[PDB]
Amino acid sequence: NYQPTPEDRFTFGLWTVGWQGRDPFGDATRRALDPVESVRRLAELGAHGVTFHDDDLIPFGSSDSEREEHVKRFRQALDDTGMKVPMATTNLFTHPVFKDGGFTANDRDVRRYALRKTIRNIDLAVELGAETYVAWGGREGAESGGAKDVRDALDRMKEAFDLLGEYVTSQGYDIRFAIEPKPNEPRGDILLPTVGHALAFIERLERPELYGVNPEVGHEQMAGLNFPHGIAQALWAGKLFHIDLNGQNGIKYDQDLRFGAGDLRAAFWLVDLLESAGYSGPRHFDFKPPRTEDFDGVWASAAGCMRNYLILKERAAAFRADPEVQEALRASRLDELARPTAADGLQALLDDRSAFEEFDVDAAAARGMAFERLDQLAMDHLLGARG
Amino acid sequence: NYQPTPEDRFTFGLWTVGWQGRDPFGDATRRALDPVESVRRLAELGAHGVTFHDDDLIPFGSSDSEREEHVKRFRQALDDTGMKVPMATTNLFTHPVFKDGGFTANDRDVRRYALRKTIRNIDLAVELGAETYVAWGGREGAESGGAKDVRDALDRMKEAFDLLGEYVTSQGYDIRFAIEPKPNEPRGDILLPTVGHALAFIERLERPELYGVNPEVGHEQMAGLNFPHGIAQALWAGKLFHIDLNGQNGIKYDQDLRFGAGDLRAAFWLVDLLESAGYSGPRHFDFKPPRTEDFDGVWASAAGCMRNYLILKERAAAFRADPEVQEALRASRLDELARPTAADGLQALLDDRSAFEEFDVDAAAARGMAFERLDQLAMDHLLGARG
Amino acid sequence: NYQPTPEDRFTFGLWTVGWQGRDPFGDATRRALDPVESVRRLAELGAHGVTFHDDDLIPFGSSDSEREEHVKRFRQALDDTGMKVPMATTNLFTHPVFKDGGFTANDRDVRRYALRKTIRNIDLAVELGAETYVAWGGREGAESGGAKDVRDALDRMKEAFDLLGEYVTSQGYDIRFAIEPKPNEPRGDILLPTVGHALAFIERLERPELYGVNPEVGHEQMAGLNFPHGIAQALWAGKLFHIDLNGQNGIKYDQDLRFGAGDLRAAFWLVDLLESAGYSGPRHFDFKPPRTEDFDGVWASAAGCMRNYLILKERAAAFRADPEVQEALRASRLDELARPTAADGLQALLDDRSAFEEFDVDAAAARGMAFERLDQLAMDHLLGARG
Amino acid sequence: NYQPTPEDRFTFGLWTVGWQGRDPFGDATRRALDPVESVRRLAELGAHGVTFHDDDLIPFGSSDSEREEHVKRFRQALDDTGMKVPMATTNLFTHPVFKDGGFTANDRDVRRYALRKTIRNIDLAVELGAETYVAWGGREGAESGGAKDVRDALDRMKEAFDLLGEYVTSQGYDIRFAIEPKPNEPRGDILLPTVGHALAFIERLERPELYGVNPEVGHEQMAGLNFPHGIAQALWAGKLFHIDLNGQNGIKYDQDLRFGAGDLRAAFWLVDLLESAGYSGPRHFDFKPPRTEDFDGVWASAAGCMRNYLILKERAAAFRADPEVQEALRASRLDELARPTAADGLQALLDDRSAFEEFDVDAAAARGMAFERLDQLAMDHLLGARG
Ligand SMILES: OC[C@H]1O[C@H](O)[C@H](O)[C@@H](O)[C@@H]1O
Ligand SMILES: OC[C@H]1O[C@H](O)[C@H](O)[C@@H](O)[C@@H]1O
Ligand SMILES: OC[C@H]1O[C@H](O)[C@H](O)[C@@H](O)[C@@H]1O
Ligand SMILES: OC[C@H]1O[C@H](O)[C@H](O)[C@@H](O)[C@@H]1O
Ligand SMILES: [Co+2]
Ligand SMILES: [Co+2]
Ligand SMILES: [Co+2]
Ligand SMILES: [Co+2]
Ligand SMILES: [Mg+2]
Ligand SMILES: [Mg+2]
Ligand SMILES: [Mg+2]
Ligand SMILES: [Mg+2]
Repeated sequence: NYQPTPEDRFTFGLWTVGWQGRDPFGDATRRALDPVESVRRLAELGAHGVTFHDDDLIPFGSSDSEREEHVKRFRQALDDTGMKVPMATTNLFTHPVFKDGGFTANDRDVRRYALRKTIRNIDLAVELGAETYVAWGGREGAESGGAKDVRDALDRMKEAFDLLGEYVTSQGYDIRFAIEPKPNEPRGDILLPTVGHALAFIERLERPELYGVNPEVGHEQMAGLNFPHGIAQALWAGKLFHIDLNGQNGIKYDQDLRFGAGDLRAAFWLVDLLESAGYSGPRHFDFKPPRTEDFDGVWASAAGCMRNYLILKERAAAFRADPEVQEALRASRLDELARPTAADGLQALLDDRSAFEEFDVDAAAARGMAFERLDQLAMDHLLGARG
Repeated sequence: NYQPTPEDRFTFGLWTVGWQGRDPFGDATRRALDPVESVRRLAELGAHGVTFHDDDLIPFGSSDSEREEHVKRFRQALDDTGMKVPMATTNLFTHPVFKDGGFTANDRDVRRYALRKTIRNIDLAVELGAETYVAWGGREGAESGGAKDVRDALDRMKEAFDLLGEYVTSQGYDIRFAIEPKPNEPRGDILLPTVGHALAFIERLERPELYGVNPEVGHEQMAGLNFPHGIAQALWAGKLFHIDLNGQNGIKYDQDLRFGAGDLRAAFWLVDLLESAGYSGPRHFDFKPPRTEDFDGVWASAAGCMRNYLILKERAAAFRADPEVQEALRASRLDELARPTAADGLQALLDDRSAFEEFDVDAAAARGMAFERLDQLAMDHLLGARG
Repeated sequence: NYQPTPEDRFTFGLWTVGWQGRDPFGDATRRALDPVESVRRLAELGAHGVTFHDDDLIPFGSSDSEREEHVKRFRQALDDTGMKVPMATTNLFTHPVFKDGGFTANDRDVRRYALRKTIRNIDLAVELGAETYVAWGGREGAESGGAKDVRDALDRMKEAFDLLGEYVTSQGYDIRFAIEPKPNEPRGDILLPTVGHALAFIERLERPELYGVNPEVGHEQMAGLNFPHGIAQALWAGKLFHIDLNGQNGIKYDQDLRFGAGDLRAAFWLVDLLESAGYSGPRHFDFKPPRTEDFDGVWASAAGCMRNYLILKERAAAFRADPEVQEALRASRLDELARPTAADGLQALLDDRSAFEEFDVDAAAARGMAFERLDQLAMDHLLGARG
Repeated sequence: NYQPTPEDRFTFGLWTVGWQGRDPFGDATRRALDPVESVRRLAELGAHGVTFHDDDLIPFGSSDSEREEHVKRFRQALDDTGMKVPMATTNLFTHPVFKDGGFTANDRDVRRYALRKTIRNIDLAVELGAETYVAWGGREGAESGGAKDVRDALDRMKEAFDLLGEYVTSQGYDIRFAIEPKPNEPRGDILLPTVGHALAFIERLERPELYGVNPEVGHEQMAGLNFPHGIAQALWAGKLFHIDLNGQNGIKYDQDLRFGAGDLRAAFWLVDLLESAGYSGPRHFDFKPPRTEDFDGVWASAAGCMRNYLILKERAAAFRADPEVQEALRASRLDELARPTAADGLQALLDDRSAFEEFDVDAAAARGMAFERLDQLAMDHLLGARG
């Protein structure tokens, strides 16, 4: 079973299945993919849609004429398949001009160029139906302490995003921005390194309602953080506009393994959260088929992304629907966590002797939380061993 | 040289020099310190003031009578020395009743107790002259995914902090709150794990102006993050109310080494930022003398904290005052980072052909940033090798 | 199903289920367990045997008289249940005298004491039937660079282990030593931090055949290493004398979660290796029930250790027995890895033009490894989704 | 001051200063360097010598004719400058044929090719005067558990190194091998991931005297290990044949910063060890000038490598020569660490009541180690603040 269909909202970046396998120590192991072929092959696997950087679709430095022919070909393929383009983004990291950043490059003329390059692709993104425009500032940062005044850099970053929002607002576009955090690589430290830092920064923008986050499983895991917890906080703030799904084995370089690889239990708790919170955005895969693979392995790895999501969804639904799990949740007082601590108010709390003067601290301390039995039920459900 | 004086604003927690050296695998190696003796010994070392958890000063479970005698003794010592109490905090982590948290414990009655325990110590803190009240939620979190609904937990955490602000507001107290993040330990994952997550959460509180952060060097380093960058972001947001200074060697358990130990270059860039941003709060040391040490080693380690700050301050001031460093900063275009990207406005940017159509991307890409020469000047200044 | 029986060779340390839950920031949450009660409760869960530190069984500082009464009581419990004692070890880390180490303490008289304390417990271990004597040097190490001359420390460590082997040899005991590595905690860096370092060091001992390793899942994971790979290397060397099973979420403090928690796919590949290599030693659990739990949660967590091993064993056996997996292994050329590279010899290799001069490097480079399809079969088997 | 001269034995890889700055997310920012120009520019900076991969010097796929012209040009440059070639190595990682490894590729014909490619460059290395031949198995490893049988892979790795030693032995070459460990990148996990694992593996080779290690500062730091401790263990074993010097900020991708950047105190303790142990091999820099830099920044970064070594050497010599530091070392009993624990023998130890029965454990436990005062003296010396 576990066959994906378009209703599952699975999307892929052109740059994922199209990764040629060049890494810091090795040349490409696969030939380039025509974006048209990717659209058609992904349609046939059950995907909902594709996403793109400007430079994935239009080779850098293309004339106005060549650009229009690349776009018309791609549009033809989308029209033939019904495939959607829910998200687009800008490549502000590959070309050598961006070696010190785009929006926060020390050189002012690079920052202006970065903004104009971005603005041009927003126009295309909106024409193609994108609802979210992602910004990953992979070159915004430093290898050394004196190279970047971080307060000035944040001024410039706020300036850039404020201008993008003025632009979308002035055009009447119905598109929103999502900032994708990453703690490091390819810069020694990248600005806004986690979901938390990006959420804080959004609250200083002129129009914070236009901006949310695009968290990536493996990126938060490169800081050793709990990805489901961070997604919970982004949901709680109302800012989970988009999400990048993949796998990562711990704190090391950015692996971009297929979703479900890496930390499998984190993947389980992630799917449980997304589904029980009713997240309705794309399930987007930002992953790289390992460079050991040929083109058959590329499509196997892509199918595996969707397969693992669908299996985990099933196990998480079975977990929450199990009356034994519901009983375990009550034994662990998850339901008391949802009750307000003091809806009776501050004065009532202060005058309540049962909350302090007469509180039996030893009796309360003695109560087991019963968390291990609950977690073993979760393990049994994940492994399909409830029998 | 490098003798500290009270004007340097160095402060210490009672629980730092007073750490008896019990760790997860070993019993105490030092006898307990009388808080009065700590105040006097710290005064003689040059400290500005001390800080405390409620339970450092008043043994847990003390009667109203015993509590008043502990406080009067301590007040006597402060009055005799002129030592200040700029910050206080609550112990919501040692007693077994807090094993699932304080403000976000699943059990409602523990959460109510946690709030009443906190409120009582705010009253004492304000009476003693504290300007900042720190909250470190070291038990707020989980070892397993099903144990904590993180959205409900954030509701309860917001509820608790909103009530604390209502309380200080209703009493007319002039005291502000600072949330201290930590990514893990003693819980498997702790809620609000970084400076970023804490900053974001503050923006959802009813009265965000009452709350800032208390970042700790070693805690952000337990997520492998760049501590100066995070402090820069907290300054940029106006939320650096307090700071914990210490050392940490990488991603492992929380070491709480004396300041300057651990990542020495990060300490250098930290001091350079605090001094050039004009941070005027306490330089507070949250550190543990290693349990190898006797009481002479405790006071040597404490003196070393202040000594290393003063040496680094001197090297950072010499760095910024060096005309060769100023020249290097200009060669790296740090001054162009402070110029607005587009103060001419969005329409002018769109109509500027030099920012895109006629932008010579190859010429710009060819410009070296000269960052290594600048960083070697910083190294030479840190090592006192400018000769 | 998945009921453990004594034939499964599951063992537990007295100090695991008996952990009272004192951590660096909190007091005990559970009362102490009588070792007799642990033996009986573990027998009833299906365990094969127990292990112990000297100080778990005999309170430190006991008289010759009290010691004999503690041991006779324990022996009575083993005799009543048929429970075995396959392994024992020394506590050279809790008492303050060991704060700078046991075998590599700077003070010579502590090192002599450490050896005499160890030798006394070897006698007891052998009397009780232990086949392996584990050494975990948790205090051997340093927080600072100048505190320990590491070459001299390794001399002292070799000296200590050489003396232990002379002792067992002179007594004619049939017991072997296993060194348990850990990279850090409670010391800033611990000597012999990984399986690799311990294996190398053994080769410099006078009688290397008496010494192997006791690797712990979570310890190698605290260095971000691949635990199955390290176990493979220890097997390849013939030195896997014992093993500690538990779980760990990444690079942070030592969590000692129940086995199967933490990195679940690593647990799967671990069980697959142990079973396909025919490891016949104890499956020993060195874990801590979280301090959130009461005594019912202690025994639930312990049962969960054995349960997860048995489930993973089943999934790994099904994986290897699947003809589709066998086909996938051949497509990935795992069988060609077992063929010698050049059993024809060096001169034949040098004269073979097909290995260099006429080797079609492009054809070989083009071959996909088909690793993702193989790994998705492994995922399907782990999740019980082969249907 | 701190001017390097050839007597300082500083060496550089052609691939360091010649790094064009292509990273996983960006194209080259610098033009290629002619190896002849590197030799001459490095001679003028004070370098002792250069090192090379085969493919740095001879473009891959060169004819016998083109190869001889590349080598003669390079030889001319060495002869003109007196520059030495103390070490050489093989590129078994860039070409797509090595995507699953060289010596441990699943495909047998790739392994044979890998050996023939290596053997050809040993001949050249010896002709040019190299004393050490380094092997870095950067593609030996896996992204997934089923892809590599690690025991079979270690068989193949031992087979390959045994054949290389037979070859050098049969030719009568006076050259030795050094294995360079790395824990991960570009493979998900690399075989022999640390200095420890490499040392253990050497002891299973047919002729272990021909093999040692080439540890790299940043590589051991990618596992969060203490690099000086690991070097101490390699010295203690007699296996430090070569060393790679650079910098790394923690557990993340391999940064290859200039030496002295990254963990500065670790660099200090490293230089103190190398100099006090009398290491007499090359001080080799395996580093990458950041891709932000132009060619002036390349040579500034290279000079900085040597500069920082010379400054740290001076500070470490001043540290050890300080009578106050000698006094501190005695107070911390570093001199008692060098005394044998029991040169009186096992029977004398067993019969010594002062080592156990009459050992005053409380008196010994009470002794402070005085480590913090010693470490603050080390800090003062590193920072040039002894005044
Ligand atoms: O933002 C779009 C994408 O850009 C790059 O490919 C990044 O590596 C990826 O993290 C991000 O999702
Ligand atoms: O908040 C006050 C202090 O509480 C605890 O001692 C924490 O370990 C420390 O991180 C914090 O600063
Ligand atoms: O060696 C016996 C045991 O000693 C301690 O309890 C260690 O924490 C554990 O790692 C080890 O297995
Ligand atoms: O072995 C020679 C060198 O090969 C590669 O360039 C590696 O990245 C470097 O780590 C190693 O020293
Ligand atoms: Co990624
Ligand atoms: Co801390
Ligand atoms: Co452990
Ligand atoms: Co490197
Ligand atoms: Mg992404
Ligand atoms: Mg703190
Ligand atoms: Mg263990
Ligand atoms: Mg190297």
